[PDB]
Amino acid sequence: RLRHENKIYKLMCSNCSKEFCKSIYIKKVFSNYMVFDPSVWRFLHVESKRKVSKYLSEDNQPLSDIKCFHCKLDVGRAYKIRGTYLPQLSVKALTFVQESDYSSMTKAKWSDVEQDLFYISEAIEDDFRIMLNALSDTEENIEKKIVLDLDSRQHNKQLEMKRFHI
Amino acid sequence: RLRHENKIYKLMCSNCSKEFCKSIYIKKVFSNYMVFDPSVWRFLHVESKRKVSKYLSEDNQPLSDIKCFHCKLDVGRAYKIRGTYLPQLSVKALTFVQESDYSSMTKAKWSDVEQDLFYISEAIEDDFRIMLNALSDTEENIEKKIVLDLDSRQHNKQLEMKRFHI
RNA sequence: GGCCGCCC
RNA sequence: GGCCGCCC
Ligand SMILES: [Zn+2]
Ligand SMILES: [Zn+2]
Repeated sequence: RLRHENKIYKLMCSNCSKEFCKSIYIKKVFSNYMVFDPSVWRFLHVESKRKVSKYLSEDNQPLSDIKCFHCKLDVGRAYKIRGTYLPQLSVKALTFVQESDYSSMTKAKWSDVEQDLFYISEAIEDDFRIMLNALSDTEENIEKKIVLDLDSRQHNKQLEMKRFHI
Repeated sequence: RLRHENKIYKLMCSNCSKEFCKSIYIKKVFSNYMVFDPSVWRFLHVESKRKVSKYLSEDNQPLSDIKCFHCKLDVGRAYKIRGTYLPQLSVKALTFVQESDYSSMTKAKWSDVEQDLFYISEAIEDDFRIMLNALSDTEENIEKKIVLDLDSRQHNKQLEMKRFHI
């Protein structure tokens, strides 16, 4: 019965307060909450874990580690979904700030964000389209694509070599 | 029916391969797996999150972040249990290495470690005693105690000020 | 922050 | 790596 006003929030690093993106760029992909703002990568450091995920999916590859570019806090993980690299920001690494309300809060779960702060809808085709080529516009961002491509390649090889048993 | 041989393992940083401690120093405290080797702190970087845990316990305080001192990977969290500061290492940040077997493995859960690698028993009084003054022997370690004491102080104040409502 | 269970 | 539930 208690509905929020679905305001716009800034999503900030809870360690150094740098802003990653606005709330309206969060979209879900089957319970995975991802950022579909192509500018977000500028604010993220991408680094290989040098270990393939134990969850081996073709559609939904958990790949490189993502850190705040400023302070290097671990803020989530990059995925490859439907051929597209996407940042998944951890809700516990964020602070949500609303300017007009003069309010700032943390939340323990993304479902708490949806309940208390702002609505989050399912990502659709245009969201994947706008993110597909987001990493080819800055030298820093091109180096990040190299990491992701390498992790994705090893992920695919691990899945192929396990399927060799079957 | 399939029993392991309960060998000694080195617990190493999965990012940089620095050794934190031996397996025989892991002990559990009510499903929390902690390190009771007083030398381990030398290998850990302690940093305030500057945010009190949402789990407010008198007996079991989750406190400062712990990182590998060498490579700064997030490897767990420090707790205060029974008046004692203890490192809790994340099982997913470790690689387990057994020299005589010539073997090295990751595990996804501490219960998998117990099932496949080595037994882990409940911590007892002498374990807390040996850890009580582990942070007063190096300049680096004394600075770590300052962080922990500050986080514990704010934790206690947060719990006291919430209990003010009741 | 942790444990275990289920699911992706 | 994530989701949700329970527990510490
Ligand atoms: Zn930051
Ligand atoms: Zn390390």
